[PDB]
Amino acid sequence: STNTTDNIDYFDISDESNYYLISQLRPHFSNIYFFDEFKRYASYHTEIKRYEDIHKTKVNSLLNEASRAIGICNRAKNTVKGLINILENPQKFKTQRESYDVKLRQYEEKKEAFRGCLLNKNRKNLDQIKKINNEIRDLLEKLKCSQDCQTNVYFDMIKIYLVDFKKMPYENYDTFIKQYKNSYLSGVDMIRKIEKQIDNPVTINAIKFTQKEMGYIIDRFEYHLQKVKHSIDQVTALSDGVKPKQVTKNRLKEYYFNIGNYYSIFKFGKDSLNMLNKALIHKEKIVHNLLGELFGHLEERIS
Ligand SMILES: [K+]
Ligand SMILES: [K+]
Ligand SMILES: [K+]
Ligand SMILES: [K+]
Repeated sequence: STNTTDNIDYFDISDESNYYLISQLRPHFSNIYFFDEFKRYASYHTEIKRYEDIHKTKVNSLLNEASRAIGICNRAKNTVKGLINILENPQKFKTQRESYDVKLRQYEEKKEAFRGCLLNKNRKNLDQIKKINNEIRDLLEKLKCSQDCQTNVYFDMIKIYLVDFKKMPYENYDTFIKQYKNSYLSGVDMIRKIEKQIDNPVTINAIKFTQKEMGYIIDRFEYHLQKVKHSIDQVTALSDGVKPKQVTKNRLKEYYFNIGNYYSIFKFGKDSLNMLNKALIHKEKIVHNLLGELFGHLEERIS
């Protein structure tokens, strides 16, 4: 419907140490994608078969626990959405009595409560990530090799990842966000200019409100776009670099964690970009509609 945010999946939050980024989209942590990748690596190594058990019982548990945790925050999610829907939509704002300043304050408070819930309910889950990571490191010690560990699985995965990465329309996301930022800045500059001449506080405030959310969503989009590009570029550099047939076991652990990290961040970023792209287009529609309404009331050309 008109000028209404229907989905607020774009909010995210990281822990205080900034090691972990929590997304509202499954699997919620990029690390779960890394655990899913290591399932693949593990299948090439007879010695580390126990990972099949760890994945089934610990990784899938953690994913469900994350989903459960996120689900607990649904009432807080709805509360923020209700406030957004009032603030972005003058007609809706006009059906209640509080001042715009008061509703803004409420929104700020509930938004932080909601984001805080996404983190607080996932704290034990974050601890489980570190434990599984360490379990994987310990497990790789079981590899028969010591000084001469084969790198074929590593390089096989890199070849598969290069093909997978080509499926991402990177250039399109880049072109989109550049055009979008240009339009966004123009809209902010427009409001700075016309608000001097136009007396329509609720509509101007609604536009500013939506523009502040757009700035946040753009920031989130650029964060993931950069992460995706880094993964593509770095894994490409590995495929173009030296190709040792054999390395130490500790080195092979680092190899697997390195490409598993790049691949999981890539997948997590792909998920988020798709969602954020939709989010941005829909916010921009609201700004278009409200700017159109602002100008529609003018009886003469504004200079
Ligand atoms: K559960
Ligand atoms: K008023
Ligand atoms: K474990
Ligand atoms: K390669």
